Amino acid sequence: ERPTFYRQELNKTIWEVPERYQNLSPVGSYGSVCAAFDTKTGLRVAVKKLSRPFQSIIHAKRTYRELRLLKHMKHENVIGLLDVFTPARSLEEFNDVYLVTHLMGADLNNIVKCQKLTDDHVQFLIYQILRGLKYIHSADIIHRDLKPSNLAVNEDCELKILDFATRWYRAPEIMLNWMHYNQTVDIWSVGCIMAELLTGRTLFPGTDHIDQLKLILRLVGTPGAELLKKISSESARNYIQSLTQMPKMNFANVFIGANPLAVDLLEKMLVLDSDKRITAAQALAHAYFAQYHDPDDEPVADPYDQSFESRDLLIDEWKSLTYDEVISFVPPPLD
Ligand SMILES: Nc1ccc2c(NC3CC3)nc(-c3ccccc3)nc2c1
Ligand SMILES: O=C(Nc1ccccc1)c1cccnc1
Repeated sequence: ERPTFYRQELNKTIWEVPERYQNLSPVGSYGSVCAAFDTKTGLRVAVKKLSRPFQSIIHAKRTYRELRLLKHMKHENVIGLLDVFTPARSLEEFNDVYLVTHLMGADLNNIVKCQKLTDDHVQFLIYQILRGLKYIHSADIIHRDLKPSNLAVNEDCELKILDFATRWYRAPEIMLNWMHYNQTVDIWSVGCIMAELLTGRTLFPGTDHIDQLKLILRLVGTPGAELLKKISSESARNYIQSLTQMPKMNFANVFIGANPLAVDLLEKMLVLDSDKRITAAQALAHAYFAQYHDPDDEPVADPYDQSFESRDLLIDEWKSLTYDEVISFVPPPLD
């Protein structure tokens, strides 16, 4: 039996949500999100209505992707799905997708864009990012877009990773347009984020992709022989070979007065060579997180089937696949 939907118009768009969700109140804008009271759980929630979810092949697949990813995430430091619904009674009329998650208090952009943080605070927030990242990465998922505005924190300092300049946090292999980057592109982002929390300033505020690399190389130094031998694009190789050789900065001179353990972790995160960059699992056991690290409570994820990413299908097939996933959704445990 379907719940009772009620209809209302919120600013620019119509919303049709079960009666269970009350006091919809826009929080901003892929789609738009409202804060709501959820009568069944007693919780404040975020309800996102996807805009034009099935309007092109790209939208339809993206819609499918978002639903698949959210349904999979079950970890304290990663956003999870409370609910997913459509007002449609059948596939034929299936046109709208709404997703429901915990309402989070603020993003990390806010916490930093107002005050500097304590070292104890950065410890706990970086710890939590790494713990969520271990989990995400263990599923062979790469976030790819980690930045302060994608990290939600509530008043208790509890942190969750979500997906809602990017270039400022982006690993240099991606800047250089490498096709074969790994999971540690996210570690690079975590490094830029941590640096920003410790100093109150964007570590690498590039105006564009070239400026961005210039700023990066200025701290980390131009690639040595060992890394240059791994660069398969000639114009890329010859770009970095054509710049003036920059030496590696000592990070203790750069992050002066910061906890030396934090400086050390940063040294291990902000490595040009992605093969030598610390992983999330490794970083968790770094001395800097001594007061939080518990090797028996840093879980990995169930295997995640992303074989769909390589499929080329019709809009109606992505739509049908999305509908299946709506239908089979099992709400998480209440306790
Ligand atoms: N094992 C690795 C480690 C780092 C790499 C990297 N990093 C860029 C210097 C920052 N870039 C590239 C690459 C190859 C072809 C075209 C564009 C980029 N490959 C890398 C392979
Ligand atoms: O974007 C948010 N939640 C959300 C994320 C993905 C799907 C549905 C909802 C959000 C917004 C503001 C506070 N907390 C979560």
